Order: sequence, then structure tokens, then C-alpha cells
Amino acid sequence: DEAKVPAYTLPAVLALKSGQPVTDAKSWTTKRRPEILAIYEAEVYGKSPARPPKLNYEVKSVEKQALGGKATRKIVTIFFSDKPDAPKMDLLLYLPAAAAKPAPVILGLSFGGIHTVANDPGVPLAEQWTRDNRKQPSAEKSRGGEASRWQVEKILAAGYGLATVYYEQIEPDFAGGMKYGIRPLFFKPGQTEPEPGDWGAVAAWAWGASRAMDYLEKDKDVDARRVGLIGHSRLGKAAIWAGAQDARFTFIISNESGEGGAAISRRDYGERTTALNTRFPHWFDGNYKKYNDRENEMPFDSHMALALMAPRGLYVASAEGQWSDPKGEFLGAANASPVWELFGKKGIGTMTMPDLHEPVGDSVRYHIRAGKHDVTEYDWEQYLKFAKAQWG
Repeated sequence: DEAKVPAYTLPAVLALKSGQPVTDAKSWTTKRRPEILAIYEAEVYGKSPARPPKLNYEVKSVEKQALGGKATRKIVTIFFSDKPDAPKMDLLLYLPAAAAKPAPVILGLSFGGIHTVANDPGVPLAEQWTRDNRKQPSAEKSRGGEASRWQVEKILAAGYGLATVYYEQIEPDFAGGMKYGIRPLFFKPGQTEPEPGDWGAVAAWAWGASRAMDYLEKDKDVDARRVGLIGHSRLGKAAIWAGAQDARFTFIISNESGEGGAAISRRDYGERTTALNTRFPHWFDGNYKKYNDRENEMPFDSHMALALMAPRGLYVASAEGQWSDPKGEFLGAANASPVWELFGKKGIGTMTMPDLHEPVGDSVRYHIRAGKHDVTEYDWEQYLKFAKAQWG
């Protein structure tokens, strides 16, 4: 019920903390954007390490005519650490078989192992984490189980490749899972746990997407100028911050990403933040918890986080049907859009929430669709049109 939504005044994305106004793109790039990035690094997602000077990886597998002659398939292992039994991740890549040149790639963070992304028997079954917080090999019945969320046939049809990484290889997603992930790798000598401004798990997943990018820009069959990033749900939060931190993504797609993602926090009284920091204490850094239930007012809201993409592409999307707030995510994008105008680009183009199946916008796009929390065939149809507008 929209009459029950509190009203509020958003922090001004185009004013500095002093109150001085941001007057042009120069001033955004040199003054305001660094200040917004610093705010979110300290109070929300946490400080991450710098880019590793050298990527340690191995191309484990390269096959032709995969997917019924439709694709070239690779599988690449990226090591976060020389040690043994150390954290590492398996990047799956499908490039179109007919590719005459290095091809654009959509990179994605996946909720399942690489065997869930297509119905491809050449792909080894991956060990996944379960409802009981155990890790164990996946059953063959699970192959292609996420296939409808990735629609690889449409992507190749459009002339593009798809790259995916299973996110829990970077850090498993349950409270207590940090010890199995990359964050312990960067502790100071005799450091037991993260300081309250250090990266949390969302930040860790984002940092992994950027190491996937490190590899994509070495692969001669990939157009390193034409990579984008997609994430769903909690991984849409990750994708927002990876986009903020990593200028190489020409666009990000953030599908139904909620609180700490695209959604405007001030549309409730801090209860989503508490629920998240309570149930998922690993997601955000220790400073974020002071904002629970408005015990402190946030010196930010989500339109500022989304503006960290400007002037690159941004697609926000929602589903009609729950525990989500689609209009909150629309208003995230619409209130970030002024920043794209500083650069001569077009944003959402409206402040009125559209109806079902009516995509709006140019460099910032939005749609709401029927159905449940998911990624569907309808979504990818609009995403691949976005991608064409973004890539030429």
C-alpha cells in the first residue's frame, strides 16, 4: 500500500558533503564521485585489497562445436593463492562458433556451479553448498538447472559470449563461511578477523568478478572493450559495487537487487537493513550495522551507489511478485539518472513508474515484469537489446 510508505528527503547526489554543488562532469569525476565511493567503502561494503599485480590462472579445457556445434567452450581456473586447497574459482566461457572476430562477452555471477548454466554434458559437475551449510558434489540431475536464468542460446544467437563463475567459490554464503573464502588471505600478520571498515562478503564477490575480468582481457577470442556484468538478487548488489570499483565493465545489469542494491532505503524505517545484517551478518562490513533500524541516519541512499556507474550503462529490473520493492528500485535508478546528463547521455527519462512489460530509458534502463523473483526469458530479451545499444 503506497499511502503507507514514509516520505523523506534524499541526500543530494549532486551536492558535496560541504554543501557546495557539483557543477559539471569534471567536478563529479574529481570531487563528488571519490567522496561517494569513500562513503560506501567505509560504511557499507568495506575496503577491498588492490588488484593483484599478476593473475595466476590456467586454461584447463577448450572444446569446439560444444552446445551442438553452436559454441566454443573454455574452462579456466583462477587461483587466489599459490597455496594448496586454497580458494580458487572456475570460469566457464561460451563463445559463438561462427565468430569472425573477438567477440563481446556478458560476464555473470552464478548462484550454481558451472554445470547448471547450460545443458552441456562436457562440463564437470561442481561441488555446491547446501541448505545445511555443507559442501558436496552435485548430482547429474542438476545439470542445466539454472539454464533458464542464463538463456545462452539467445546470447550466442546475438553474436555474444557468456562467462559465468559460481559465487560461493569466492566466499560461501552463510554466516561462518568467511574462513573458507578469500578474505582471510589478506589479513595483516596476526589479524583474527576483519576490522569494521574492511570488506564484507558482497565486496568479496565483487572483487572476484573483477578477477574474472582480468582473465577475459587476456583471452584473444574476447573483445576486452565489450564486456558487461550481470547479477541477480544479492549478486545484483555485488554487481553494483563491482561496476563502481571497476571501470572496465561497459555496463552492469542488476536484477531485483533490493536493500544495499538499487532499492531506496528510506522507503522503510531501517528494518530491511536490520533483517539483512542479522540474518546475513557476513554481507556488509561492521560499520554498516550501526544503521539498523535508523539508530543512525545513513549519509547516503541507493541512487548515489547507482550513480557510480555513470556514464556507463546501467539496467535495473524488478518482478511484480513479495519481499521486494520494485518501485523503490525504479526510484533508485530515476534519482541517479541526473548524473548521466552531466556527460551528455540520457538516463531513465521519467519519474513515473512504468506498468508491466514496458521498458523505459536509454543509458539507464528499467522494467518491471510479471512473475516471481527470478531471471526469465523476457528479461534477457530486453538485456540483449540494451547490450546492442551499448556496444553498437
